[PDB]
Amino acid sequence: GSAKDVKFGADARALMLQGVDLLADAVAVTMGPKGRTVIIEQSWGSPKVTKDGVTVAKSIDLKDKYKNIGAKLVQDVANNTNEEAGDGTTTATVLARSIAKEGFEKISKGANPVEIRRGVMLAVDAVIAELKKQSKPVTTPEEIAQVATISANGDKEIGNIISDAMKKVGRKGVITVKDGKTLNDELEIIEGMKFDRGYISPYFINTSKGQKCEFQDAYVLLSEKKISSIQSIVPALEIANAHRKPLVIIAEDVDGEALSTLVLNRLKVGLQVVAVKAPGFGDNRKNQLKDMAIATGGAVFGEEGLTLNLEDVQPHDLGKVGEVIVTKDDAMLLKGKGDKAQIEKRIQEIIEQLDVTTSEYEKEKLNERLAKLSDGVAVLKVGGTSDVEVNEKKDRVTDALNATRAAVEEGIVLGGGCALLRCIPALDSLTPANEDQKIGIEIIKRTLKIPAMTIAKNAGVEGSLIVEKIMQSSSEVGYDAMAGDFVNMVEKGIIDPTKVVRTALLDAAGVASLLTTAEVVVTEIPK
Amino acid sequence: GSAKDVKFGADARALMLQGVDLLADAVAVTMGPKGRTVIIEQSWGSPKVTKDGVTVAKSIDLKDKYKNIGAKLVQDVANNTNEEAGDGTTTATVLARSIAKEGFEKISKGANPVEIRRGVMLAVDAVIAELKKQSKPVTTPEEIAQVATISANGDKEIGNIISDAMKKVGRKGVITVKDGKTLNDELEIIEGMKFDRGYISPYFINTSKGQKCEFQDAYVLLSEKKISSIQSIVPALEIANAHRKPLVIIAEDVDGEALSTLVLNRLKVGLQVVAVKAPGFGDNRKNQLKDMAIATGGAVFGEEGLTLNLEDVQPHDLGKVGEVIVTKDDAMLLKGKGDKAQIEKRIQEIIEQLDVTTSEYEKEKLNERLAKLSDGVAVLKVGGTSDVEVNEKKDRVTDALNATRAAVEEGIVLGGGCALLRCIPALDSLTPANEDQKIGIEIIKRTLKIPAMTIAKNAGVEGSLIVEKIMQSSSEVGYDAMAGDFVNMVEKGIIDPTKVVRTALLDAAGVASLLTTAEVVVTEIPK
Amino acid sequence: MTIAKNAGVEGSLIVEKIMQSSSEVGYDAMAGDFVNMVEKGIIDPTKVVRTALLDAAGVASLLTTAEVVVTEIPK
Ligand SMILES: Nc1ncnc2c1ncn2[C@@H]1O[C@H](COP(=O)(O)OP(=O)(O)OP(=O)(O)O)[C@@H](O)[C@H]1O
Ligand SMILES: Nc1ncnc2c1ncn2[C@@H]1O[C@H](COP(=O)(O)OP(=O)(O)OP(=O)(O)O)[C@@H](O)[C@H]1O
Ligand SMILES: [K+]
Ligand SMILES: [K+]
Ligand SMILES: [Mg+2]
Ligand SMILES: [Mg+2]
Repeated sequence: GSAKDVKFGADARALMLQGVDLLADAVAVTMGPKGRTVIIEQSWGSPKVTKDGVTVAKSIDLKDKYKNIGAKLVQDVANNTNEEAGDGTTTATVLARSIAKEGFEKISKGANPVEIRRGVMLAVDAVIAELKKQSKPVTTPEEIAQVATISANGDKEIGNIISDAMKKVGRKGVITVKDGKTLNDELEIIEGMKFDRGYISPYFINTSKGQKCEFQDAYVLLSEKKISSIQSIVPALEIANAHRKPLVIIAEDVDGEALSTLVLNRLKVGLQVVAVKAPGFGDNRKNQLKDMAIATGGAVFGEEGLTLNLEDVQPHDLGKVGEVIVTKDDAMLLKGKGDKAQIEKRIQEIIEQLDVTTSEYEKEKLNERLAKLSDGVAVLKVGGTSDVEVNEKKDRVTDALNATRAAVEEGIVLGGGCALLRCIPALDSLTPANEDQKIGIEIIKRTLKIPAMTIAKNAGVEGSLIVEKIMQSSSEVGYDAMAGDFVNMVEKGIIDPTKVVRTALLDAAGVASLLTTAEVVVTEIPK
Repeated sequence: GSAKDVKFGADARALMLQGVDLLADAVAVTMGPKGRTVIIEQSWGSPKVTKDGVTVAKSIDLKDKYKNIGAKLVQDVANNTNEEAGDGTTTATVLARSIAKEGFEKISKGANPVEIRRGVMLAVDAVIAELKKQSKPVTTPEEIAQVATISANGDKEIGNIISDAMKKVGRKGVITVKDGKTLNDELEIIEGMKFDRGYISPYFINTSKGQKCEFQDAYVLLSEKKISSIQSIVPALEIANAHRKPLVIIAEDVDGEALSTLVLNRLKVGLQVVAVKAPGFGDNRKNQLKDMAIATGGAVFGEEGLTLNLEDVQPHDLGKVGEVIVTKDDAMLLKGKGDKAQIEKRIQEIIEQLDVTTSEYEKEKLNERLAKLSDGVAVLKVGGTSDVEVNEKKDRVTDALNATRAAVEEGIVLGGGCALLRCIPALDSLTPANEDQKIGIEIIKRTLKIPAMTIAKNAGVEGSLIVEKIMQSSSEVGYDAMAGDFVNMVEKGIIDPTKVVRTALLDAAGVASLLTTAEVVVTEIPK
Repeated sequence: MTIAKNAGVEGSLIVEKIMQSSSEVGYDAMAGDFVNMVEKGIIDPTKVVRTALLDAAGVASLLTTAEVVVTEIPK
């Protein structure tokens, strides 16, 4: 209903291209090992310093609405590349700018831009097939460290710590990046089963040094219900006292009367016992209690289906652990004595539940729970001096984690834009259906040299000469922009994940070739 | 109430024609196989790229209120054409602009524009009769694929997938378009009775690979009331246990004591049973449960009228399914053992209820029930790399389904604007009553060349020469604007639904010939 | 580079191939081919080339010594 302004043809296309060019010019200065950073003003507090392409793209919106349409479309390109790959957003931005520019240049009266877009998509399918032919799988941890080093802007300590994390918790294990309070990066490996619920009352401490509850070879009592009565807690304590064995009660809550009994027996006679709340929220509580029961070889009490009561407790429905550590804010069970076969069947149940979930929230819960059963999790604390430096480093650590996961998934290709340069002869063998598809294939052929050219231009050299020498060279040779030398790139560890490259190219090509079919732009009149 | 500006005669008509011309110029760039796209800025997020004429029309409003009146009238033309036919909105827009322009040019002191409008409508009736004479019914699935391909801007894959859907679920079956998460379009055929209610308890899972409940040759217990007591659930379980047969309960809800009994008997002794909530939200829920009762051969318990009781359940009161899958979010019943004549009677009851339906929302529910009872539904998932591409493609897929349904309903004619071109000799034989009616007939006669001329102009050639060559050629010969050649259009599959053509012409003609009768325009003074 | 740029090709690649070529080989920008320039008659007067270089170098290298610019305030 609002009044609109309608622009036609080449003027509207040039305004949208101005928006695309401004955003991609801001993004392109961050590409490669000699890329620079972008400072983005925040409404609150300190500005943000970043080398991340989608972060730069998302922070830019233009007053002119025709320019802002092109800026929003390349924002979509960078966001989609970040969503499905976690890396390569700058490459996708510069590819999208190249395709938009070449498509806008090739529009005349006789051109059919929809068929040009068909030719563009056919060329991208050919390039993706050639990239999959060129890809090789990751086999060594050295390749892992090289991928993580390249994706972290040449930082070898980040690559080494990510490779160590994947050596310790597995290549598909749970790795989590968070803030460090020190100057240096730290890797913490959380083994066993550790959850973020501490002890319930501050009267179960037997070790002064950490103000912590310390037991070894202890019974574990699992409860899906709150333990508030005498009759629901006394027989388990009788079993624990008749065996001279410590007891760890993991329940929904132990409050009031059972808590009073526990603290009275702990303080007066010296009964070894501790009470921890049940981690989780809702069905995750029941799932994690069940998993602790399989891992310790115990049984969950007070449940919906089997309905085991806390009055008839046996010595065989209490789990056994080799060590338990309880602190103020967390607890951890170590060396659970559960049946190993039941642990493997529960793990397979977790994997088959992963295979049918797609909400990306309970998927992370299932990954957490699988990691707790199998090998533990890894936490990378990112060190630094200030919050701005820590955040800038965490962007690259997240990029390197995502790229390493991608390289474990789909393999590796040559870095430095060389993998798209070696796909040009695949395009040279295509037979286009008509002239418009030939135009589209040639657009993609010219666009394939753009990442290597941008990396070389950011290094202060003539990018066209670098790309020409790479093309004239043997297939293993490419430009090391950091060293400024033509090297064997696999031997020097300058490699990229295949999935990142194909994702960036496909995401750029679809949106940019849709944009180049436009003839009329309708905007709202700014009030 | 507010202050008004009043304009008279030719100046007001010129301003209204400026509004009409602006909207039609924006819409007309999208017409034909060489049409281009329009980018519409959205208030939120990404802009919308479209080739749909009514979408372009509805997005344009003008600050000048005199121009905005003409813009809203051609918006009405496009919206009415989309509501009746679902396609041909660009054709309707350009026809309306042509009629408005010719009628505005033919207004003098002695002219009677109301009688000119009467001549216009008489000419349109003659053209519609000639179109119905020229129409031929659709007999082959090849014609289905050709219609869907033409309506989807030459996309042969969309035509093939729509033809496959109409092969599998019928030409009058239920076909729904939704988003795909992949690159490519997918066709999913849902057969039998599948509804979006999963299991009530996770403990019913007996197949871990899909985390789902799988049963073969199972009893079905259907209740219109909630099952919550022991006595309402025990006898059916006793019948299921005595017959050595799985039980599937479909109820309003299963909670409380009955759910506890179900999960206890499932976990302890391994009783084959599963409980599912009933689909629907009222009378539709009762109708769907009744439909499942006829489909499986069972009876609905706890209904309002017959009032069957869950205490006295007979084995013949339970339906029989050959197979059933219950997942987390859906359930599906396969090979029900209901009486075929009862299923037929229910089907005719549903068809006659459709015949007496006047809401178009209950029509969807009745068609869904008919599809679940007879042939199943088809889901077209539209693929793409981004939301803007997916939305642009879904516009064309929806257009192709609407055009294919229209072609099934009322037949086909020559595409490319040639069907209206061949109706000119029908206008050449009319005898007008007076000079004003002769003017109106001649307006329609000039207007009948506009769609072919616009299609040829978008292809970059001289439209008038193309139209003259078509009119001088044989009746089967038209212009392939994609190939740029004069061809046999039926043989080349360039065809249109007759309903779309006549709807576009009638909807354009009524509004534009009403608009050309205006002498005074009253607008509000802009505040 | 400027002659190659005006011909619609990439000037740096052209200059690189000329510098990698034999001393008689240069780029016919009208035909878009690497040719023998004396045989094809693409030749220049020596005086014109040296005059253009000297007259550009003197003024431009004097201009690049400037720290302060004084202009009149526009009325
Ligand atoms: N020493 C190097 N020599 C040549 N190319 C290199 C070198 N180090 C990294 N590269 C290349 O630089 C690219 C990485 O650039 P950068 O990380 O700045 O952008 P991106 O991955 O496209 O985007 P973003 O990280 O912002 O999401 C990859 O193609 C990588 O192979
Ligand atoms: N190859 C072709 N040669 C000639 N005419 C063609 C060809 N393909 C399609 N057409 C014609 O183009 C017209 C379809 O144009 P288009 O779908 O852009 O507009 P529309 O149906 O009027 O409106 P909308 O789809 O926006 O609601 C039909 O008349 C169809 O017969
Ligand atoms: K970057
Ligand atoms: K159209
Ligand atoms: Mg990167
Ligand atoms: Mg159409």
